[PDB]
Amino acid sequence: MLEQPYLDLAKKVLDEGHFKPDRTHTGTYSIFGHQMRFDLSKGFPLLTTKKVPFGLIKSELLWFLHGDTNIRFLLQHRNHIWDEWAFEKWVKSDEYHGPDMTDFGHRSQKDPEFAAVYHEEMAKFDDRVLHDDAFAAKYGDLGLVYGSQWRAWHTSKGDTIDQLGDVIEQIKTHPYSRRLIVSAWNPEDVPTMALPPCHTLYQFYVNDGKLSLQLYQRSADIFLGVPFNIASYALLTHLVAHECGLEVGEFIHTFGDAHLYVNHLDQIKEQLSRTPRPAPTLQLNPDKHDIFDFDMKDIKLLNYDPYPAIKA
Amino acid sequence: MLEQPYLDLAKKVLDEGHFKPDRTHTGTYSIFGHQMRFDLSKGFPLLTTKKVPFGLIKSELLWFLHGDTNIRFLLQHRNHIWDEWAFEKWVKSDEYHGPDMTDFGHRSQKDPEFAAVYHEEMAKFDDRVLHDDAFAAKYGDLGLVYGSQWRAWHTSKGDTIDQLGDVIEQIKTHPYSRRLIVSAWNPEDVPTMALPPCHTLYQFYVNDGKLSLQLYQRSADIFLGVPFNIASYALLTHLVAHECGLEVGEFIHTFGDAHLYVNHLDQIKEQLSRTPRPAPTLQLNPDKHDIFDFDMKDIKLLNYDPYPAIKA
Ligand SMILES: Cc1cccc2c1C(=O)N(c1ccc(C(=N)N)cc1)C2=O
Ligand SMILES: Cc1cccc2c1C(=O)N(c1ccc(C(=N)N)cc1)C2=O
Ligand SMILES: O=c1ccn([C@H]2C[C@H](O)[C@@H](COP(=O)(O)O)O2)c(=O)[nH]1
Ligand SMILES: O=c1ccn([C@H]2C[C@H](O)[C@@H](COP(=O)(O)O)O2)c(=O)[nH]1
Repeated sequence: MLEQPYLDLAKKVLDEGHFKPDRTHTGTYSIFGHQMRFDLSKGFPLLTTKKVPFGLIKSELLWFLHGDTNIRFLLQHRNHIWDEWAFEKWVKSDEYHGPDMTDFGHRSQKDPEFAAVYHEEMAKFDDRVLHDDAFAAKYGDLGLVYGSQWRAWHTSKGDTIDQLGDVIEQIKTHPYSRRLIVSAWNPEDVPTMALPPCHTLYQFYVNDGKLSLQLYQRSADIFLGVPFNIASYALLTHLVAHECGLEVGEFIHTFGDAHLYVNHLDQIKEQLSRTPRPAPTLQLNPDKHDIFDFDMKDIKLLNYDPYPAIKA
Repeated sequence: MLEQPYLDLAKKVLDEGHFKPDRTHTGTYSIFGHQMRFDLSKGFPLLTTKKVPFGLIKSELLWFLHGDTNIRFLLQHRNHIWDEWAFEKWVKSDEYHGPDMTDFGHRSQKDPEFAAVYHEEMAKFDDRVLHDDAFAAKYGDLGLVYGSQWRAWHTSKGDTIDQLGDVIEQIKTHPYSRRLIVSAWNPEDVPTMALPPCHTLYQFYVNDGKLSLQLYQRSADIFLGVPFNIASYALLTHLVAHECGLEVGEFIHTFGDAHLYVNHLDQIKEQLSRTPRPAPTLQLNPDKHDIFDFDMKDIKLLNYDPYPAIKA
């Protein structure tokens, strides 16, 4: 079925993965250079073998598509998936007068006492980002995240460049261009920045009135990250095609390193006993074609029939 | 055999390629997202089914590895493969007082009279680049080519960054890094530059004391370009491993578009009747480990047994 390459990736890393000691107190099993392919005409590749929250994917992608890098927009859509790096910055500042949150991630699972403390300081941060404009400006803005790299790339000469916007124009006038490329990898930023982008680069291609995209992803958390990643980029492919008036082709997901953490193994093993169901179908607003101006309600997911989420 | 993925790529584009009208007066057949893999422990993947000049690959790569962008170095190694873009610039200048060379490529095959004229103006250019320092400076320098992108990336702040040099240091101290990335794709340059780089990005990976590299190549001329490309990047993988004291792993060549020109079909078809022979073996200077300082004689290719070149 449509999602089978995900399951085959997971099982390959499980049976043939190379073990490597990890930055964060674990190990990983990984393979290098694996590719998955998804024929978008066959359905939307949101995994049926584990519930994946399509709401969060949708609002995060709209966020990128706005060139937005401020978490306030995500909070306004009840999306907390970028909160941590924003919190991670405010906590390391002068203004922060509360309890110490050094290595707050590590201590959250281990001590159920500190967890409820951080739950509350992160509640304080969020509400304040939502209502305090000056605060949103200082701490809500992540600076160098996908929205800036895709839509406002900073040039040596003080200027800024909308790569994806330029590429979409190129798809419409030069569909057979071999240069329909959006990169998120800036050699000037990457030595110091918070996270050198995992979704390093993507490329479009058109044949027979159908739009394909290839993503090159240097590093992938197969269990937690990849299911979101597959969905965002497939969504992005549909959105770009919709705007250019084309049909959908393939999404080709190419990896550098793709890995499982030594502590996530039972979860993925249990997921592999599950049997893919028919894929859902995506529907887009027939009246809107500028995706830089799309809203949540312009995107509908039909007939999604997933197995339970796995909390792991 | 080792080179089989090349032959399978060629045959796939031949039997399943999508036809597209081309910028230059032809068409192409292409596929999107294809990958080849080469296990470098099994031999050096210089094609045996068609002679590929390893001398030119070697000197071009040494050129990149010096951070050099001036053609004089290539000329001094009797390598003419970058001449044309250099010529293409000098011909479009004030100083050029000779016969008109507009669309000199097109007219070279068609008129055997104009061909010998250009053969001589290009002989004039070369010798002058070799001996005239001021001229070499103005016309011999291509500016934004792989040596600059790999070793002298220009930063917004007027500075310059040795990405590959930094990455090699990272391989030695952090071999399990998921960020061993060298990009050649600069969104600021790409709208205006001569050729937006075809070898867009590469990534290293280490397991079990072996070094692998993945190349993402946005666009590939299967017949003429890819055989050189496979060899340069495999060579580069051996050179980096040698410097870091590691063994060689895989070279994984991932494509965006990979294509055949509608006029190169008979050539590739004839090549497909040929049967791969055992691969050659590469030998490197056991006394040199700084590849930024390697010379032609530091690299030896053993037991290369190729079928004839194909002039096509
Ligand atoms: C599943 C998911 C979904 C949306 C956004 C993100 C993720 C995710 O895993 N990261 C993320 C990125 C980087 C790092 C990291 N610095 N090691 C960790 C997590 C995200 O930003
Ligand atoms: C086989 C080969 C070997 C070395 C260097 C080059 C090639 C090649 O094909 N090009 C090259 C690059 C760009 C273009 C182009 N502008 N459409 C044409 C040829 C090179 O620079
Ligand atoms: O979209 C994403 C973003 C991140 N990750 C995971 C992969 C890595 O485990 C981690 C990044 O760590 P480094 O590779 O940068 O070290 O985040 C994903 O799977 N998908
Ligand atoms: O190392 C290289 C460099 C170039 N090409 C070919 C592929 C394309 O036919 C052409 C570049 O043209 P565009 O894709 O930029 O349009 O050069 C290669 O095969 N290998």
